[PDB]
Amino acid sequence: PQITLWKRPLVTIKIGGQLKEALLDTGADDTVLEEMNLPGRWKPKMIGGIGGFIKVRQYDQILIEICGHKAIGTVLVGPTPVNIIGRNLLTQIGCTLNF
Amino acid sequence: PQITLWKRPLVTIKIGGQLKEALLDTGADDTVLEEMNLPGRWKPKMIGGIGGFIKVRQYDQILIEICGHKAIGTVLVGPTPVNIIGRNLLTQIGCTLNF
Ligand SMILES: COC(=O)NC1(C(=O)N[C@@H](Cc2ccccc2)[C@@H](O)C[C@H](Cc2ccccc2)NC(=O)O[C@H]2CO[C@H]3OCC[C@H]32)CCCC1
Repeated sequence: PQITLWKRPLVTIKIGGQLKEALLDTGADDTVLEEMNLPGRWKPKMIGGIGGFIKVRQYDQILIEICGHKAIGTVLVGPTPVNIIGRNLLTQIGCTLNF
Repeated sequence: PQITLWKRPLVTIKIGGQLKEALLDTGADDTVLEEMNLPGRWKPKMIGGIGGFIKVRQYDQILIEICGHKAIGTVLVGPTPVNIIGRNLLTQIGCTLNF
């Protein structure tokens, strides 16, 4: 589909058996989700944004369904205020900016 | 044009007569540029992203050309790590997400 930018581009995602709302963010290198208890191993990471850095847990080869489009990649989990879908997964669903 | 997301969607912008590189950022409500001298009046403001808040100077009704498309809107200037073009200007140049 096509998503205008009058409002935040929030869509429904499915991860780890749960439905969530997430922001399609062309300005995010990585996908960063609000605190959730995913199974398996992880590695610590620090990611920077406007204002500074936050600590997150890096999970690899995680499946996420974004508006029915599946993507498999790295998912970071930590104290983010909004679920963010980043370019690592947006590329996999064929997402483009168009003007 | 159509922009894929395998790389950061960086474009050349012109503001205050000066060229700069900036990030097309669907995850930003607002446009935030690195410290620079802009003509006209400004008001102090604060904006919060990942990591915390930063102090910015808000310039309203500023001419800015983004990848050949002209916009006139609010620009925030402050210690941002990257020049980011947010949805307030992305809507003016007719930008949408598509997948
Ligand atoms: C390298 O990849 C990343 O940096 N990605 C992260 C990231 O911060 N990216 C930035 C762009 C960015 C920032 C700094 C350096 C390079 C690129 C935005 O794309 C996403 C945030 C999300 C957010 C919404 C609400 C509240 C807090 C946070 N938007 C944001 O700060 O916007 C500002 C400006 O407008 C305002 O609206 C929203 C808040 C205001 C870092 C980790 C994950 C995301």
